[PDB]
Amino acid sequence: PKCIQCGQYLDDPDLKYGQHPPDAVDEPQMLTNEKALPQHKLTCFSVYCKHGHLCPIDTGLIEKNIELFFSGSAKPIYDDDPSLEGGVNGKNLGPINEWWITGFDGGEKALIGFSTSFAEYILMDPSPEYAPIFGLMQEKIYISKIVVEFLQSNSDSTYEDLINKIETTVPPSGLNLNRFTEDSLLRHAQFVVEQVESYDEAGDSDEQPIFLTPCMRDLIKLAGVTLGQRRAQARRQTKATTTKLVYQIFDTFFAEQIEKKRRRCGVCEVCQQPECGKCKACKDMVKFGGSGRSKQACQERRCPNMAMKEADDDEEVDDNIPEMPSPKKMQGKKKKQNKNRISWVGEAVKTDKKSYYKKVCIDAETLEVGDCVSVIPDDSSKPLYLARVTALWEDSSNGQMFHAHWFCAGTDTVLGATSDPLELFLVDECEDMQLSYIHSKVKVIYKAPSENWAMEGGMDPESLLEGDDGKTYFYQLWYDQDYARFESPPKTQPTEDNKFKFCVSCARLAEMRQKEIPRVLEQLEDLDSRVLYYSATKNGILYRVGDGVYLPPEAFTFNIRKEPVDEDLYPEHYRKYLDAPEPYRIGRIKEIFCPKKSNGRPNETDIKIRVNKFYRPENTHKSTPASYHADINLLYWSDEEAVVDFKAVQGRCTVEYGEDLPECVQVYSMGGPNRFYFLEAYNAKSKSFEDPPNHARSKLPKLRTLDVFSGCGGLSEGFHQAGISDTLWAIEMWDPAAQAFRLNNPGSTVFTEDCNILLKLVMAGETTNSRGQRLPQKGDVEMLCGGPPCQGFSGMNRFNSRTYSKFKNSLVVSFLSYCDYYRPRFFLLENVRNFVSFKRSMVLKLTLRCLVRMGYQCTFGVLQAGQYGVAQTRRRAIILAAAPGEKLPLFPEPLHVFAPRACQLSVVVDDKKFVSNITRLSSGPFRTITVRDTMSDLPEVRNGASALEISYNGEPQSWFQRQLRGAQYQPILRDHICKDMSALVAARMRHIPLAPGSDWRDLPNIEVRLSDGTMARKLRYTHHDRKNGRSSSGALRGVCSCVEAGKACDPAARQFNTLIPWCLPHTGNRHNHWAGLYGRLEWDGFFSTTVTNPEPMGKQGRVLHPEQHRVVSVRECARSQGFPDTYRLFGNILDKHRQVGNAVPPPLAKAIGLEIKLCMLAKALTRVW
Ligand SMILES: Nc1ncnc2c1ncn2[C@@H]1O[C@H](CSCC[C@H](N)C(=O)O)[C@@H](O)[C@H]1O
Ligand SMILES: [Zn+2]
Ligand SMILES: [Zn+2]
Ligand SMILES: [Zn+2]
Ligand SMILES: [Zn+2]
Ligand SMILES: [Zn+2]
Repeated sequence: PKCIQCGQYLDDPDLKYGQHPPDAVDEPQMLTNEKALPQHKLTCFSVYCKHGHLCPIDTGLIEKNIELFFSGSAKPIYDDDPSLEGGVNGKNLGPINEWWITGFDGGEKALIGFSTSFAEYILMDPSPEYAPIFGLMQEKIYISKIVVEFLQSNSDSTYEDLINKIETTVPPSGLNLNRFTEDSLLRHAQFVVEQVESYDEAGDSDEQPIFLTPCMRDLIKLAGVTLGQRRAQARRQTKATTTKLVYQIFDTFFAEQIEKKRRRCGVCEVCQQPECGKCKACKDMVKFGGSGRSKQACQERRCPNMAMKEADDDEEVDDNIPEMPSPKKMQGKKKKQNKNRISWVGEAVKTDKKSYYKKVCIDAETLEVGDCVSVIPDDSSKPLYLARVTALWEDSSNGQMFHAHWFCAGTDTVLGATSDPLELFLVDECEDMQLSYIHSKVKVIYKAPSENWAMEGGMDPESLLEGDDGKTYFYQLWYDQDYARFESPPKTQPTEDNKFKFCVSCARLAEMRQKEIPRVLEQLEDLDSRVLYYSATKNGILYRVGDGVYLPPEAFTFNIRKEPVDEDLYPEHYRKYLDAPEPYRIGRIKEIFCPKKSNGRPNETDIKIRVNKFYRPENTHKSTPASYHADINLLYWSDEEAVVDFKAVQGRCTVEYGEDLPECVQVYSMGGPNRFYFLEAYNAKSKSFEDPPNHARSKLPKLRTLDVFSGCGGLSEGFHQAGISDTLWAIEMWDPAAQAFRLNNPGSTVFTEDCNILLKLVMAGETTNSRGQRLPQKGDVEMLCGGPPCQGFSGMNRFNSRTYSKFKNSLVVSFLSYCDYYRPRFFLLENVRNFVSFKRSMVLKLTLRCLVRMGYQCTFGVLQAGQYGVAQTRRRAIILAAAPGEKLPLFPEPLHVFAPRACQLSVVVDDKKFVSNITRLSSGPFRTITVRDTMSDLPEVRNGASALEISYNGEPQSWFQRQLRGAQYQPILRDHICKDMSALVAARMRHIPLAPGSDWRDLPNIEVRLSDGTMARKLRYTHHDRKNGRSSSGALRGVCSCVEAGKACDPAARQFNTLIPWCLPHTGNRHNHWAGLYGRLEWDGFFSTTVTNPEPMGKQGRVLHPEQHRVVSVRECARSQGFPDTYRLFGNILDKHRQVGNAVPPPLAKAIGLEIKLCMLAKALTRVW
């Protein structure tokens, strides 16, 4: 039941009609007014339709040609008194043609003007009847103005950034509101976005339009905003500091790579407008009257709907193709060449199949062992093959032979076309081949690092350019195509017996094949059916009888519909319609044996293991809840036994009876990896515990580290816990983060500056900044680490001219210059997972290329945070790099078991699948850290908690909490504070049930008094949705007119300040029913991502507390990041929330740091000959 004129509903919610004294209608402009078009003022005004409903003038009625009329008292134009005293009462004025904003007073009420066919009217004060309608329009205009000005200040701001801006914006006195809310924005989303759109349409360019800002795109999706229409209201109207080498790399890539589906919706008004003819695009058209070269669409015709989809495609990884099998050995046939004569030189160096090794041979050229040759493949896409002659011999069965150690072309590596076309890489591929297949002799230069490589940073590459090159092939690094690892060549030296035969590739492939074969070592005892053994080796690990052993969870087993829903009360409940594997089985080796075959000899092709089962607390009849308090390190002895294949073993661990230990369990557990302990045995049949049987008994200096983009220091904290690092310098432009870093690092020098500033000063010769802080110089920095934000270069679509310039001077380039200048021993670049996929993987490739050019060993990999002791699903791209003379670290094996869908660590670059050294595929020794492990001990607080220092009011309840609280006597609970969500949002949280899986779809449709004094009225369902149907009671489920086929959204169907957010059923069908929004965290679950600013309808996943009616606290977020409770944060609550969220979790950083410690130990304790 709506009006035929205005779209308003005749019955309800709060309609209103007009009231006149009454007096005259338009054309009586004679009383005082008579004295291009005339202009007057109009106070105590009211707008209405032909049926007399008070209508807003900003919902498109006028432009749909529905005649809106108005009344009020007219005044002389020079009058400033709004008081009626004073004026001539008019009626049925209009209909309204244009309406526009004449400006703002002070302030800041917008001053609107009308225009009839007769005169123009500048409005003053509205009639008491029309006051609320005019107040909303007043609210629309101001909010839209704030948004536009906000989006101009930053093109990267997210949805939660936008809300914060709105909430901190003081509403003008004209409106009797004392605060704006998220609801205020969603209320006027359509109008605001239209203003946002019209900002761009006026000012045409090539840069991204202001409405494609992330926060706007989410708003257009959350609220159901229709894009592409109207713009009438107007009345006219960070650059990288680089070294020469780094600059040259990205500059040359530009010059050599500069030049270059979806279509317009065709339905939006932008698409239905003719080509203007005033823009550069239309001026460059053959049809009157340009060249027609640009072929760009009309500047006033770019479809915003098409723009959104292109923005969506740009954020997508296209794609994670299933298989994508494993990279094949670079294989096929070669061309037998037709050389004239092949003769040996000198005579046989060695004699052995009667193989006679020679030293030199003639092909009209001369070849020695160590020379390099070219070989022609019979060719598919194949280029020339290059190899090093490692041996020359004449077989008495085969012909004249040589062994070829293959080089790999740079373009065939992960580097791709970014590689120097003449750079080669050593490779684990070699082959016996006949001399007849040699095409030619070839010169390959080994470009070793100079002996002062550590000091050549920043130098003009023209100075080191000498002499006369590059004209031929060269190499400097070994390459592993499975792991994309660039490493220094093996320094392995041949015996005097090996000299003219030695092949490093053959040697490495030999050691590889030996370790991968499970082999029995020492025999122990001989029995009739089997032979016992003392030891055995597998994957380079020595297993002896009595050792602890990892086994897959399937190695052995232990001895062990609601009532119906009131769909009127819960009208959105109908929209509600793999796990982490078990941690390793742990056993102690009782026997190593092989069955004897028919002949009586032991069969050592299958090695067996008799093992004593160990019970985790979860394996006990007590089941899962036993793990809640138990150490993650704890086991129970058992007298149960099992026989497994030695093939099944996954590694060796230490399982020690706790009492026998020479030290504390805490010290023991913290002493090294794979350390378990037990105190009691467990009897399954009696389901009880008892003392175990007595046959169950038995240095480096820290690296001086510079942390760029340090933040509050999550990454540095982890490295410090690893014992490998002392962060003496930190660079952080954002003051609160830098301040927090100082608090946790008293001995560090923190520069609250832009990273581009410092390096420029150091490269200028300065020793201190203006504040007098001693700058780090060459030799000081031993390790460089940093996690630069990706906002400058974070698209998946390929580079273009404009977008590359932004990357050309990005912080990645800045950070690489720090690495080039200081030349640290180790280098780590942390970033988001998609860093590896940005710009069709060009950001990664250019980063690796830059490191290789500098002479660094390097690799990359993706790590899941949850696999290292944290209740959170977040992946990170990690680029590792090591100086020449160092060992390139491996990526740490997962310590904790975790859901496999969150453990997709593989990487696709140019249709080449890349993988890290990680062998534990979602498997592991320790159980998953849950939300319960994370925060179950923290005392109850409320929405808007602000008490910075409180008491824990209890003892730690989990291993996780025990470790993070520390060993303090009476510790203070810091920053257990949370955001003061608005009245409406607070009421919504209170009505989200505690049952796991609960979200907004569980909200009741009821009237409740909000804490701001207002009433949240029930959501009214107004239309029938044939995609969802009616409820079982026969009620409508549609909420807008856009739910029917081909219908536009209906204004006045909009509802706000409701418990169930109107915008969620409005756009639910297009976005998986917004599953997760207003969702609670599960005790058994995890954080969906790094929370930086917790919003229920935000983009950071579920952020409601599992039980308490509030959003998660800063401490709780810090707990999810594995921060020690004693770690200090700085600033206001949002400053602290962002600090924690931006941080690399210390448990992850520590795991990485430990792999680095190994390399430090290797270089210090291992020497080569
Ligand atoms: N141009 C610039 N110079 C120095 N720091 C910058 C910068 N631009 C951004 N940053 C800072 O770099 C940080 C990246 S997030 C910090 C990383 C995280 N705290 C960790 O533990 O590793 C942000 O806090 C940001 O303030
Ligand atoms: Zn009407
Ligand atoms: Zn369109
Ligand atoms: Zn045009
Ligand atoms: Zn070989
Ligand atoms: Zn709609």
